[PDB]
Amino acid sequence: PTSILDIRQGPKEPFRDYVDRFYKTLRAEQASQEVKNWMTETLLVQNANPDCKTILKALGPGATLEEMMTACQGVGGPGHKARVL
Amino acid sequence: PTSILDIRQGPKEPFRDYVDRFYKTLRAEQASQEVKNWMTETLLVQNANPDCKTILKALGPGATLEEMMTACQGVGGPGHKARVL
Amino acid sequence: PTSILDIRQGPKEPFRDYVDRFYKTLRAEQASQEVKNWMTETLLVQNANPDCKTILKALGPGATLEEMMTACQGVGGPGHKARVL
Amino acid sequence: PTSILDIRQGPKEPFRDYVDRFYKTLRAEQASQEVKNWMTETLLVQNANPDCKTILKALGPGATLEEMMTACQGV
Repeated sequence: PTSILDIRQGPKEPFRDYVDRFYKTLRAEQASQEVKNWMTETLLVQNANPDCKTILKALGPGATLEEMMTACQGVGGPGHKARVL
Repeated sequence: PTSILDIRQGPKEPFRDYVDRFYKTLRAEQASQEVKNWMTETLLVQNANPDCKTILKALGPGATLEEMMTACQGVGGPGHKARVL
Repeated sequence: PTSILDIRQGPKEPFRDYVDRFYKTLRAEQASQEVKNWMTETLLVQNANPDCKTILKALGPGATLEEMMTACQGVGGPGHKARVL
Repeated sequence: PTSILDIRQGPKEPFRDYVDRFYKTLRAEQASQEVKNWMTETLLVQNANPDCKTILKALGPGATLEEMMTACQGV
């Protein structure tokens, strides 16, 4: 039985794909709505890989899922590689 | 800055010592009471070491903290620690 | 008193750090050279975290440690640490 | 292809039953006999439940399989 806690973004996994896995598992998770809100607002960010997590934290609290997906969409892409270093 | 999510029982760490570290961080975590309750239900078990995690899950639901402490207490048995300042 | 069998990559532990812990324990393990060879061939992969393990297995046989680190790292990338005392 | 590394004695599992499961997986494990031998000397003890592991460690090196089974047998 796979726990939501076991869903962690892979080292080079696109954020969008991690989000799909996370929400698939979340839909199966036995937890109150309040806990699921904590899972989508906090756990999703905490279990992101170091590349995406840094980006997400800088967005600050209250970012929508859409905003998080926009923010990490470019990770591993040429724009991302080019901007550092 | 340490997240409750990152408090994980070391391979040779006495369960009671891990529980103390877990609750120390939990008290500092900024989450609702309902979320913290879920953390003691689920996250505390998830973050136990392999030797102990299997044992805890086999207890079934609703084990008291001392029953968990007892199930995973090692050289043992029950030990008592002074308060720290 | 850790065994090599106790060395497992944490869910957020950089693979490089895990490899360092693994080889530190390996150098102290009392096993034949053949068994230690097996430990770096198989045990190192088996005790990687689930997301990294899947990636490492998919590499096929004979990957170098460098190849394994690259595979379980993000965009940037290699990190660098001072030698310990 | 379950790994021998994942065969662990349950908290209420009779040691003899765990031994049976261990050796069934071991026969399927692809490793040299010397590695398999290290697995029976070390991994079998490492993956026993905590009380049994404590008992087996106290037995010291070189115990026969039947010594181990007597040591961890239930009542």
